[PDB]
Amino acid sequence: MRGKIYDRNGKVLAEDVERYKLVAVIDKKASANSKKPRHVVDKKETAKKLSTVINMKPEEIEKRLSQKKAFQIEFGRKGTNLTYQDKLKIEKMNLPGISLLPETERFYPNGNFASHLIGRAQKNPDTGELKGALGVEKIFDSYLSGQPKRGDDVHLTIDSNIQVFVEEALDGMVERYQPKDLFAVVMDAKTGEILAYSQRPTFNPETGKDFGKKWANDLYQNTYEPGSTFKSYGLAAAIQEGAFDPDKKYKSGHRDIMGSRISDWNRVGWGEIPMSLGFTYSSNTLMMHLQDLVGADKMKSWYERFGFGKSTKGMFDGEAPGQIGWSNELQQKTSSFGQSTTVTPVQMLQAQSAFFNDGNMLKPWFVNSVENPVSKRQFYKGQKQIAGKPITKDTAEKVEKQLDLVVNSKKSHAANYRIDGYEVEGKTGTAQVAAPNGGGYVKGPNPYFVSFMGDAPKKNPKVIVYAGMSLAQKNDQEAYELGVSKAFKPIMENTLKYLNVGK
Ligand SMILES: *C(=O)[C@@H](NC(=O)Cc1ccccc1)[C@@H]1N[C@@H](C(=O)O)C(C)(C)S1
Repeated sequence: MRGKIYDRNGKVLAEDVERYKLVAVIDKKASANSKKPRHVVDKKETAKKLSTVINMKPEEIEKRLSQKKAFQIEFGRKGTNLTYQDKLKIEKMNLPGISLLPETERFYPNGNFASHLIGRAQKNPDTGELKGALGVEKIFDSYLSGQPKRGDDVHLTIDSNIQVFVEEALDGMVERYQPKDLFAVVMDAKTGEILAYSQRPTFNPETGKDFGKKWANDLYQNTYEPGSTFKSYGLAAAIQEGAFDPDKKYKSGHRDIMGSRISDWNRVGWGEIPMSLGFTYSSNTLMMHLQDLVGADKMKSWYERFGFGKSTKGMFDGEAPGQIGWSNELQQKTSSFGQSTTVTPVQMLQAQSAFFNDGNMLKPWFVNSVENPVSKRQFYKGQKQIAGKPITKDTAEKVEKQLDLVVNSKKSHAANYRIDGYEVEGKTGTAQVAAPNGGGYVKGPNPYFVSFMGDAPKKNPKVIVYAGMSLAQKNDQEAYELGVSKAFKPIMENTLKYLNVGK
């Protein structure tokens, strides 16, 4: 009996269950008595009396009850997975030929729910043996797999209440923007526990609908050009190095890099503005400037020290390292605002954690334990671990003040992320998406990966929410303008209420 998969609070995300399959013996070959038949005689009337319990298709049933030289028949999917009452109901009616075989099915109480984390187990029909095909099911299969030995349970950090907030919000963003890719992740700011994680498009582990359309888990196995969320790590390196003074002025506008003209987003700039306002506006010239002040060799190192270009070493299979793009000054200067370099969303959460743990990066984790439920032996137990301390408490407190302004500055271009009654901070991102098949960047009206790396309450946050949407195929203009504010706001507002945060 395959092990359970539980959430933070012992609520069930996957379990084995006893269901029943319907079998009808149609062929008259059980004729040792016409008075005591063991096959289906009146087809019309046998068909009608189980319509009362099954899908109620008396014609489709009577149709299927008519085949060629087959003793037994099944009724595909609507005649598998039937309750223990559905058995006793059909057994009371004493129909001849009709029996119900027991079947052990894998059952996901919440259906489409953390589907790409939890994964799916598939049944060998010959043995009823279940094998994990993706996610926790696949990773921890040997632990979950079971004279009759009962398999070990896997406990996640996922909180079913928060996971719901995330599932509703991403459901809305698909109706509004129908994007090619989309994800949101809630993490405990102070522990690095994944409290909630979802992505679209995804599958239903229960029904199996859409399974194997996308193998890739967004949090761990998919890489992105992060965009301007990645500026927080460059700003931290610059604050530590001395390059960044919020009140010093810099020449905004553009820079000429290996002959190409990389410019601020409004193209003109704002002339000489303070570096604080530079960041608040998301000036690429500020970041290319700070890179010149600090040094190309010193900045590759600073990115490496924030955990980039190498795997977080988490519990997920085939975790992507990504890569720091640093082969020519065009790659380095574009890396400063999160193009060329590829990240995993989990790398970004590891990095971002440093601003709230006095400079200590938290290794993010979702598996809480693997225990036998009889013996109570923990074969594995996860905990808060430090992944690096790339910056000082001071650097961190100052990166925080900039993230506060990005949202709450009177000249903010990101007030769409404010939440009535809770103070929020973070950094926005709009980024070009590499074309799957070489061909530089995806073309179109606004062919962007919009993203936000927020946290609340500000300075001493309970949670970090990192949502990202890639290539909205509808309201693509509103996508560019609002990014992921329509997912961030509800996810964050409901998660703070549920953790009883004041206001
Ligand atoms: C960071 O990713 C920056 N993005 C770019 O410079 C690329 C870009 C994409 C669309 C339009 C113009 C430029 C800055 N990040 C976003 C943001 O802060 O939301 C901006 C569009 C302001 S530029």
